[PDB]
Amino acid sequence: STGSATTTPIDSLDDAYITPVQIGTPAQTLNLDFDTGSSDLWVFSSETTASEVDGQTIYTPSKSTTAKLLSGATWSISYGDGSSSSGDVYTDTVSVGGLTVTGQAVESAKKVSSSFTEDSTIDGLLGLAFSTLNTVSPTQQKTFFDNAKASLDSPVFTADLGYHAPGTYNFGFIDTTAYTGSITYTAVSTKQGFWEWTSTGYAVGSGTFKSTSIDGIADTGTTLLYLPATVVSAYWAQVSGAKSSSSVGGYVFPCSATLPSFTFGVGSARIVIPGDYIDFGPISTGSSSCFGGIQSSAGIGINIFGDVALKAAFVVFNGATTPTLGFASK
Repeated sequence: STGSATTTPIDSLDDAYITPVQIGTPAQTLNLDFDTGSSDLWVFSSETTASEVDGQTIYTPSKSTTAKLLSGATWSISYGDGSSSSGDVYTDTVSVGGLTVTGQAVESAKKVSSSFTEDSTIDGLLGLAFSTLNTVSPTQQKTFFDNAKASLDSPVFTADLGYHAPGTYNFGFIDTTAYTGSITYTAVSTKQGFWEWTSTGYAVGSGTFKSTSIDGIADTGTTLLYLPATVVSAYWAQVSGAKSSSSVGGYVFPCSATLPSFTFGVGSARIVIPGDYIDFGPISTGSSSCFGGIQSSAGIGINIFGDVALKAAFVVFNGATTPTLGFASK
């Protein structure tokens, strides 16, 4: 089997991407944030505290003839941005772009934190990291990809995120028309539960490439590119007037600037992030100070190749017995 679904930016900045997902019988379609940095499929639901729902589409298990309560199971998760959610668990039929999993754990939110409530466009998350990170207790549950893998034509999914435009998640096949050149594969460590790999270095604009190992995670659920402070300083030093602002929370730059590109290494290959991809707009409405798309990881504990980086590439998440990551230009 295979599946193929379009993923769409939630706003004009590409702050996140939503993909339609069918849950239950008859289908209930919710728009989920596919997140290669986490491993829970959770949804706004009929059980969510009513004051914490503000425009989202909800899953109502009592209207699904295939929903079954997973007795005793609870979940609770906290994300790197400080947000969180928790609740109970059902199993139900879940389909993404024509690909169907029966018995998928659907984690129903009873509580969500304010940033979820405040984002009316995201109905939940669909985690695509390794199942060792799943938070269901006392019986840990598998991700959608893990459940589908054995049935797929090939044990892979691909992320093809657009810049200010829709893109595609495919399951079970590699669309050879979706990229240019060849795909360069690189080793993955699953020891922290992430799609963790080592970039071979970077360049700023037309500058020379610096060969240096950068361990980080491929995370579709993070908006920006978070890298070591030395790398980020070298980038923003090429932008007149750019500075790190403690009051804003990162590097800002004059909105009148033209930003240089940023290149990262994948083995001997190179992925080029155009300068425009690094512009996240005014810090507040009407301001002439703009927020940068490359930020320091110094306070996280891990480097994060988020959407800014991933949307410059066609990315293969290879779930073979020994997982690997593939990157191609497009």
